[PDB]
Amino acid sequence: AYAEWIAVKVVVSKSIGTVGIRNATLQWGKFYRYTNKDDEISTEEVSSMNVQAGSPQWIASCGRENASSGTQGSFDCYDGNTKMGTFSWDDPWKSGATNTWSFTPASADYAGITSGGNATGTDIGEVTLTLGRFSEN
Repeated sequence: AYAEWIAVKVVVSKSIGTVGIRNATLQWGKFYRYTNKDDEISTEEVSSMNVQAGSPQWIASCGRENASSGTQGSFDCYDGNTKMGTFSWDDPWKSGATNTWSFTPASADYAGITSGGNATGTDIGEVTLTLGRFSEN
């Protein structure tokens, strides 16, 4: 249902400048143009986004309308040709089931720190993903 949704705000550090969103996939649900759940967009459109430092953009997904199912999927973040990592989520419809999400970095050269999100209830809601380039201290 539309009650199951996530919207990921992609924040790119000047340590990277531009992040390519690629390889988006869904096991359940659809992508949409935040904030209008009726405005469905293709996986290819999501997988063509370039996010610039200073101007965050949103990747949003919800369950299919009136269905007893939610949204589950992922997308990859790239710094040019170099994979930074993968953001994944699982927002089930079933009442009482835990909602989950994570960024998994490809290496210690990049980090994706998340803030926000509901582990319980219908929707994950808005989550911020802050991406940067890092070196060991």
